[PDB]
Amino acid sequence: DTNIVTLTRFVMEEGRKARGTGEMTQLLNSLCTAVKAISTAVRKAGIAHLYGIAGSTNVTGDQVKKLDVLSNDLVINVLKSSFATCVLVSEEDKNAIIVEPEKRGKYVVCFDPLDGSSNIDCLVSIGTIFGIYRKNSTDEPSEKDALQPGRNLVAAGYALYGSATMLVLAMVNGVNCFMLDPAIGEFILVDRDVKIKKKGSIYSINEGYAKEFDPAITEYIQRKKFPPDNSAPYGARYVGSMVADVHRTLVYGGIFMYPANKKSPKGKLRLLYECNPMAYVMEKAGGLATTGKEAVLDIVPTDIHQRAPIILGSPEDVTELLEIYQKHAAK
Ligand SMILES: O=P(O)(O)OC[C@H]1O[C@](O)(CO)[C@@H](O)[C@@H]1O
Ligand SMILES: [Mg+2]
Ligand SMILES: [Mg+2]
Ligand SMILES: [Tl+]
Ligand SMILES: [Tl+]
Ligand SMILES: [Tl+]
Ligand SMILES: [Tl+]
Repeated sequence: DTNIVTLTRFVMEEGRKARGTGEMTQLLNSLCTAVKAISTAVRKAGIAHLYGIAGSTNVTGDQVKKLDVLSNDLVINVLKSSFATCVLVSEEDKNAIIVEPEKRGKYVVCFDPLDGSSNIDCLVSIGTIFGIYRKNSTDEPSEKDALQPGRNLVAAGYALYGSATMLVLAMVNGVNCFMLDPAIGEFILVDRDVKIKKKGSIYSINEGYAKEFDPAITEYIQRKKFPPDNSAPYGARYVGSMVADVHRTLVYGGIFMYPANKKSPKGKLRLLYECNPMAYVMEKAGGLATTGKEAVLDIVPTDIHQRAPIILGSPEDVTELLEIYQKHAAK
């Protein structure tokens, strides 16, 4: 009651014995501020007329919504002001953003300011995704500082604007969930050291793409619906917002899939600010995250807006699908 374990307190105490300049706390405190401001706009978006498009398109091809602009501006401004960052990569910006010398700190942040664009207008859960790297280079900060493999992440996670607003944060020792208290505008710890189940009973994929799926995905799905051992078939869930489907995978277990297909060699989701952050969360929770052929966190990106296939969740479910890919593997 009068001893609130806030996100700030947790990350300060975490980074205590480990020493540190304390800019990670600065960064996350700043991010939390933009997340609250996004949550409040979202929760009254119809009244504030924030539905509808902005009138523009993303890089490879994406219709930019009003809340994309708002959330993008908020995240960039708070990150800059935090004095903790030097390079920013956003889904909404064609090029990396370089922070001004005076406000530069040591971190590189890749983010999706608003994830779940197709679900905005129907009031389904949407979110914010981020991954944070330490700049390694010694030269002037540049776009290349963002082109690190996922395994180099120091922290990653997401905000979920669902039935409640939740900040899920993964760092080297594990995953923790903080719920926004709307009364005092603080993220409070509600789930400690989260670990995903070894095996789940939900599969999550858009079967609208059945016609384009590779034979391994096709086989796996058939197996969920017609188990060979007479076990009960898996239930299906696909909210359509990566943050919502991945969060459910984390807390209920199971598998989430956005694979490569006949029209999309690399899938749809973006490696730097969608796939890597979630793969990292999953791995810190004891889960797996693969493209079907390689670990997502091991990919070395060459494009900040690069796409990747992703299959993640409970280790025994992801493994079962890898076995099918392996079985189908060819010259
Ligand atoms: O409509 P589709 O192709 O299933 O795409 C849904 C995916 O697209 C995204 O909106 C990309 O931002 C994800 O949040 C989501 O998982
Ligand atoms: Mg977005
Ligand atoms: Mg997204
Ligand atoms: Tl977008
Ligand atoms: Tl969006
Ligand atoms: Tl995407
Ligand atoms: Tl995207």
